[PDB]
Amino acid sequence: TLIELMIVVAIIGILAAIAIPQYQNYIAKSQVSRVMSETGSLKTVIETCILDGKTAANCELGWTNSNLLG
Amino acid sequence: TLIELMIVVAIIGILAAIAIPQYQNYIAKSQVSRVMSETGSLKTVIETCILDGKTAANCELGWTNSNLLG
Repeated sequence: TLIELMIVVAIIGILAAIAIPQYQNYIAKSQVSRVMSETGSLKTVIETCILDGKTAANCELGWTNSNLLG
Repeated sequence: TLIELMIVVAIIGILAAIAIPQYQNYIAKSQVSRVMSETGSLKTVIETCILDGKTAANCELGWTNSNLLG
């Protein structure tokens, strides 16, 4: 019947009109958190370089190129 | 039996004069709904591109041609 097909169309329209809960807030936050860890891994290597008096030029870091530029 | 034939003719004329309930409102609506689905399926791609930082050229669409240009 036509009414059944129109009900199916209405259900399709209802499902297509779902609300996306602004996922940008999540992923970006996670990315920031990741950077917070990575820069944190550079604490001790800097701190010891501060304590022993080693200069900036010869204070080597174990830093690796991160996927995020941060 | 001429009156019977004239009654038959009157019934034929009555049946032929049925009112068509403007079906154009249905089909088009359904078509629009279908587009509302298909383009919607692209959203989950574009966001994943935007949150990734990829450019327009690097964003790969899993789009297939639709018999409706929309």
